[PDB]
Amino acid sequence: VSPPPPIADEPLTVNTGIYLIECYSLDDKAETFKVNAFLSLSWKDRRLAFDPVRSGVRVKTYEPEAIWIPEIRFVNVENARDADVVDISVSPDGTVQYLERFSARVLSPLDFRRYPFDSQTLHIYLIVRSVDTRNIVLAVDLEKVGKNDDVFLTGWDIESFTAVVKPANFALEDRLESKLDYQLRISRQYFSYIPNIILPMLFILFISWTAFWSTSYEANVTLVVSTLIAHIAFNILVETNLPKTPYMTYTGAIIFMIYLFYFVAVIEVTVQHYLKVESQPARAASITRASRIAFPVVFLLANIILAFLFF
Amino acid sequence: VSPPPPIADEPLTVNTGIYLIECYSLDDKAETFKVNAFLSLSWKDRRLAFDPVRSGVRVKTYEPEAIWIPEIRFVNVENARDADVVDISVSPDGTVQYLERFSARVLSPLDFRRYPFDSQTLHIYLIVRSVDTRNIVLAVDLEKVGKNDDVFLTGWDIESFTAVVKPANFALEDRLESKLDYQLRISRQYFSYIPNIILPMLFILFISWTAFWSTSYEANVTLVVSTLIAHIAFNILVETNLPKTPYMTYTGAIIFMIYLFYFVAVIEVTVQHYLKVESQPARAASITRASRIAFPVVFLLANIILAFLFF
Amino acid sequence: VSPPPPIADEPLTVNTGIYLIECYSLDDKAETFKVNAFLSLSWKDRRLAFDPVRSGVRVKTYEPEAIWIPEIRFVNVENARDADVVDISVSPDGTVQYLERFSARVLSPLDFRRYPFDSQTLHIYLIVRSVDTRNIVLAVDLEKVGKNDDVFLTGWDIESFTAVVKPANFALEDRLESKLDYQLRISRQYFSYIPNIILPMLFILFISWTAFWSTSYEANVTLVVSTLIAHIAFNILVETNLPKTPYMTYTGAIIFMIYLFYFVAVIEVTVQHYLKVESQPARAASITRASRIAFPVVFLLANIILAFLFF
Amino acid sequence: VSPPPPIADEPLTVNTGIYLIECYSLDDKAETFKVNAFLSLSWKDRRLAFDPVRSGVRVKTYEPEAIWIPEIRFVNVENARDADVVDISVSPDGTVQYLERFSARVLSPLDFRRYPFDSQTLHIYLIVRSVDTRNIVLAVDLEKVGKNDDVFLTGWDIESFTAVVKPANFALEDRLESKLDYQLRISRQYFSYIPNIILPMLFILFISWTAFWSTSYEANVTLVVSTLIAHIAFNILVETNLPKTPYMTYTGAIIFMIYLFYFVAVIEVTVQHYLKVESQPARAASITRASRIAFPVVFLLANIILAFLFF
Amino acid sequence: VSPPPPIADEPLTVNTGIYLIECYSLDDKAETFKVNAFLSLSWKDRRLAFDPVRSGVRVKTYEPEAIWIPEIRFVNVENARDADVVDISVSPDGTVQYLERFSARVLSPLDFRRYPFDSQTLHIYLIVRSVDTRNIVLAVDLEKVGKNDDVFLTGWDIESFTAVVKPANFALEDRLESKLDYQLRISRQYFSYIPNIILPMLFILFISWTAFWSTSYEANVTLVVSTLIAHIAFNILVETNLPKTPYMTYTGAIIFMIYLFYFVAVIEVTVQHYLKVESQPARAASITRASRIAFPVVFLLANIILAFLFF
Ligand SMILES: [Cl-]
Ligand SMILES: [Cl-]
Ligand SMILES: [Cl-]
Ligand SMILES: [Cl-]
Ligand SMILES: [Cl-]
Ligand SMILES: [Cl-]
Ligand SMILES: [Cl-]
Ligand SMILES: [Cl-]
Ligand SMILES: [Cl-]
Ligand SMILES: [Cl-]
Ligand SMILES: [Cl-]
Ligand SMILES: [Cl-]
Ligand code: NA
Ligand code: NA
Ligand code: NA
Ligand code: NA
Ligand code: NA
Ligand code: NA
Repeated sequence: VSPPPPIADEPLTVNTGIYLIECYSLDDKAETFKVNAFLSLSWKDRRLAFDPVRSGVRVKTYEPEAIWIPEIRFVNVENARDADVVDISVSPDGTVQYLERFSARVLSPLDFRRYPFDSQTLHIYLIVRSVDTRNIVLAVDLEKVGKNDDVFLTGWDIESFTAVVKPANFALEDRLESKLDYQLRISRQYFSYIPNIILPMLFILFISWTAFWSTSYEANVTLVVSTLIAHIAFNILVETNLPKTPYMTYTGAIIFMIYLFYFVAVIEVTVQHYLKVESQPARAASITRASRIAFPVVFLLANIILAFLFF
Repeated sequence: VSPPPPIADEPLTVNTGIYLIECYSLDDKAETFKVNAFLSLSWKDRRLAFDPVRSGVRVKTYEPEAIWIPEIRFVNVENARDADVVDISVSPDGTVQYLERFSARVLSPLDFRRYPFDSQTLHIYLIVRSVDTRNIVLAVDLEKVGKNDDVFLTGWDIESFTAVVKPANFALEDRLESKLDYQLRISRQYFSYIPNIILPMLFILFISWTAFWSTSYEANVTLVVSTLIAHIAFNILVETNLPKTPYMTYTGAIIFMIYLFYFVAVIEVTVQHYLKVESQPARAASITRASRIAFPVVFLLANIILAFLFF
Repeated sequence: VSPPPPIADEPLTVNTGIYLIECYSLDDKAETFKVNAFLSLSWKDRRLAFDPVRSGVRVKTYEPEAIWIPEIRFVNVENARDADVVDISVSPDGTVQYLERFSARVLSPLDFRRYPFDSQTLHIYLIVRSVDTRNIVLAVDLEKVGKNDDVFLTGWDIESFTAVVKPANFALEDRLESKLDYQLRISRQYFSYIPNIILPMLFILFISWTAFWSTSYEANVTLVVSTLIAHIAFNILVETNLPKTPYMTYTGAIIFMIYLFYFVAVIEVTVQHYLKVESQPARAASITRASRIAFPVVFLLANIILAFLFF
Repeated sequence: VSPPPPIADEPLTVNTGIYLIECYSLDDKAETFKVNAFLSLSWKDRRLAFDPVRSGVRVKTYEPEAIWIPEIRFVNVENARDADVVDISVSPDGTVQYLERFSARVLSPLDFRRYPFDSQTLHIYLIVRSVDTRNIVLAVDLEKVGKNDDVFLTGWDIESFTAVVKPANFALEDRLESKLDYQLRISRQYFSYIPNIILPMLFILFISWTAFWSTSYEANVTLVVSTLIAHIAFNILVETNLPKTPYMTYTGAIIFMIYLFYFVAVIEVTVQHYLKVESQPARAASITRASRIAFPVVFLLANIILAFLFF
Repeated sequence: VSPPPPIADEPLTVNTGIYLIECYSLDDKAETFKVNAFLSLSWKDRRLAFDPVRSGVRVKTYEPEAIWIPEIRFVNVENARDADVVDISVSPDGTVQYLERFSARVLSPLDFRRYPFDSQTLHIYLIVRSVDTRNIVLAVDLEKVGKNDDVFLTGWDIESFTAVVKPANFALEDRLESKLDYQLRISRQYFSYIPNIILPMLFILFISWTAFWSTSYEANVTLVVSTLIAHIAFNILVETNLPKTPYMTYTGAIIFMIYLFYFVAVIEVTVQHYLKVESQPARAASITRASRIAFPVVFLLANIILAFLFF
């Protein structure tokens, strides 16, 4: 089977549509998400034309192997989509109406800069490579683009699923390629991060600052070192569920900055002890009294600066 | 092969029924489960009708390719079901009795609000898309709905497997779609959580309260900080086997609330030391004596409040 | 191809045999194991009978598609077995001798009550569904049931692989089903648990009891709290390689009971300090001297009670 | 297609050869390794013989379906090999030269007794089951057995890949089976274990022995208990990357023996304190001075004994 | 179908060209990476030549089964590539232009010596085995070798994708094999390692050196031992995301060397205490004052030496 011949010199327009049934496994480390959807294609193949008076049927149904079907592929998939043809219907004029249900792992880079208060635009790129005989161009039938009301992506809010109607027509290996951009806009549900990571991490930091109301070096060492170990645990936990970024993230900056506060607290606790041993507790008392105000103030200002830079 | 023609203008009723053989791999983080079951379908095709006295046989067996079979799909599956046709039998009047054995990974959302004292209603949605020639409607043959007595879902109790007999008939991309809801009711076996997470978590908390019976700041710092670290370990262990929810869970609220008790214990231990150093042990003695009663009382009341809000 | 017709009204007996080649991946958490074996089937089909004198051959080899083969399935498998037909041979009377090599992931519940000193009976259930024309019954050819001498299941001892010769004949979806039980008896190699989990866990417990020969509350707090944290690590390690059981296990009971010993040691250490501070060291000395005998005695008796209840 | 008929009563010799292209994924816990190799088979089929003078051609190429090919299988594979036929060539005498490229996950038991200073002999067992018409025997064509110079098994040194030329001919289910043993000799690259596990583990042990140069019970308790916790971490790390063995391993013995040194150090530290409190520091000084020599000496001797028993 | 016959005795040149669409999953531990690309092949088959005047067409499209296609395989792949033929086009002279889209898991070794400041040269080896009729040689059509501008390998910078134009022609099992080397040059994005592993690791080390400004053995023991435990955590974290190398890596050497600094700090802290107890604080003061300068100086010099040896 060869492609449909042109009436004049026009390219073959293949109208497309993606209808998402399910959205799952959005992997941050992998920068991949899974989709189970309907792919609908429509083109005119005048060779399939029939008279329903003779045929006895107003619409003809064909098996995929029986007729010519345009080779529509996905650009950013891991492996070739698992597809199952739902229906192929030809009307008397030769207008084929193809429908398949597919599942694919999609590659969509994520921007972790504002994590976990980030939003993402996922992409599903449809492509068609033109044949020798005639050029194939993609189109969007907006009536056949959508998503199920029950589509739930765990820990994410699905904002919109739209298509960039104008295809990206370009040359590749001396043949015309027509690309289409299906954009799924999502925003992260940041709720859980607050009682599970943020607040537990701030509590262990404030516990370390209780060493500013203690004269016991032994207990202060314990307070600041133990809480530093708990912060290393939170740092590990956070970085394990995230890919290695060549840029600084919001959570990354905060986690890092907090290490400096622990370092300076160790220095303060050390300075205080050296002075007490040197029989200068009045000077040690001045530094400790200052730290009590300085540490929360500098922490609060630094966080205002960071939130301002990122958001 | 085309669909069976209507006698008048009525839609084609496809009677259905799922019989679960196996239920396994209920992944909480993924909100998926694996099922191995029998799918039974039945419809009338008058073109397949025959006289039993003339044909000598009462039943005719066909290969799937030989006759028309309705395209029944599952809405909430990761990938298309692995199916194997068991039998296709035609009665004299033309009633086809189809049976297949399938295995599928089902996507069904879970409500972790009352975890690990939660119950779930898992869903298996059957769907059929109408053809251009005639509309297809789904039905439930209750005689062919069920589950094996040996069906065991590890760490869960299977209550019931029923079907919502009235299908959800709706339009989708200008064609009628008939949906059916098969509901598997399960309830979590909470036993193991008590000696593995709950009681160890409460013991470490009560160990921290022994600092209210000690005047040694160094030892108190150790008691409260060490037990806090052990609580962080349990918090991590619990949150790793659960998805990030946009709502507060029961275990989530308790775990969080316990961090406040540790924070206040550090404050108390600090307050007591500041007073002893300031040569005010009588006032420190009053606060420590109060804490001894206050901490268990407030803990007990807070838990009553939480259990009331969540149950 | 239809099933063999009966001479009278007798059911068709399909003689079966499983010969295990490999046994691997026994997953405790999943309650599954993988098997690679030979499945041998034998039935009489008189339509396939021949005269060896005229034919010149004492046997006839057929391709699976050429003749009727009974649809034998496994009940407790994740997905349908990966099978490859080794040979199909017909004798002059029409006795077909089928042989295939398969691999399957078998779902089989485990009893962790006596873990890690437990024994298990793994199951492989063979099933056949009767056709409308005639009923099919399963049989066991004991000469064709066995296992390779080199079959090794990592961390387990394979005791026996036998078959329950009498099939479970029952109705399912208005058709007779004949089930067969192949039982693989295995017993866990408990050796490794002793130097890796048991003895380390007892050593850390005995280290906590050295606080009964110390008057230093600070050091005692450290001894009992640190060893408690190491016990939490051993509890987590053990529970991670085991499924959540609705019953108490032997290792589970011991691990749990040990938390009580840590709790009481903290209480003792606290009591001793309160008395020393209250200028009552003679009373503290009495309690500490008692604990030195009480703790090992109660530990030894509790363990005797537990071992008795579980074995 | 039937097997080649015998000239007399001799069995059919199928000459074999495995040429390793890639060796990867040697899983210690699973006792499996993945291979990607060439399988070459050669046998004489007189029915395929021809004249090269009249046929003009020296060799005839056939598709696998066109001629009879012996069913060669692997004994110790997880699932049946992924094979792709490279070439089938027939010489004028009728000698068939088959070549396929395969990939398989091989099950081969490992001996962890001398780990991580262990060597292994991996096995690839080739097998052929005789047909009713004639018996099939395997052979090794040493000219067609080898490995690529670039074959790299991560963290292992590949010593040799040879074949045990004499097949294991035996009866199985009343038919002759001919087995061949392909042995891949490898030895573990132990380098990394020294700076990552061994030396860190010895350093933490020597840190615990600095308590023999301290009179501070509080500090000694900290030294011995903290280092014990770090040893538990290393024990967990090591045992997680190894299967549960019914025998004692070299690393297993050392790790275990080290727990005894920690236990005895706690006892010494406790004994020293009890004496100092009892106003007997001279006796405590004698024991502490003895321990300083005893602990390294007994450690050094115990290790000599262990290395002797294991090597 | 047989290969194209030679005009003289020349080998058949198959021009090749890989165009990368996607690069993902670079696993360091596994030394693998996944690729999704276009494979283009071109060869002259005179049997397929035609006159464009008589035929009425300038290009003839064929199905893969219709004509002879050279068996091109990848050397370093886990399993055989997942391929889908895009187009096969024949010009009047008989020049075939083949195009397929494939996906493969490629096994390419990595050099961790300079990790995480390392660069790698990934390899894709194309191979062809000569047939008995004629020899096949590979070539590179540089016009058809490239990569998409959007090709992103997470945590890596893609420098270039080129091909070694001269094939590696060699004998294998008495047949000519022609190998081609496609080299993908990448360099690691080291940014994230600095705030996540390097700086936290240096901070904990500097915290341990505050024991040189303290006379409290108890607090010093705590400072040096706790920070040592945090270093063990960072060593474990680093080594888990890396394979076991038979050579020393840059990060490996630093991590190891740091253990020596902790060991010597314990020795210093111990020496200081022994002297203070022996009523020699003046000598202890000299050693502690020396350590304050020695430790940072030796650390800085050792690091200069290491960076020099590795870069
Ligand atoms: Cl398509
Ligand atoms: Cl695709
Ligand atoms: Cl169907
Ligand atoms: Cl489906
Ligand atoms: Cl079968
Ligand atoms: Cl099956
Ligand atoms: Cl084969
Ligand atoms: Cl195989
Ligand atoms: Cl190809
Ligand atoms: Cl390939
Ligand atoms: Cl050569
Ligand atoms: Cl050649
Ligand atoms: Na087609
Ligand atoms: Na059909
Ligand atoms: Na059949
Ligand atoms: Na064949
Ligand atoms: Na071909
Ligand atoms: Na301490």
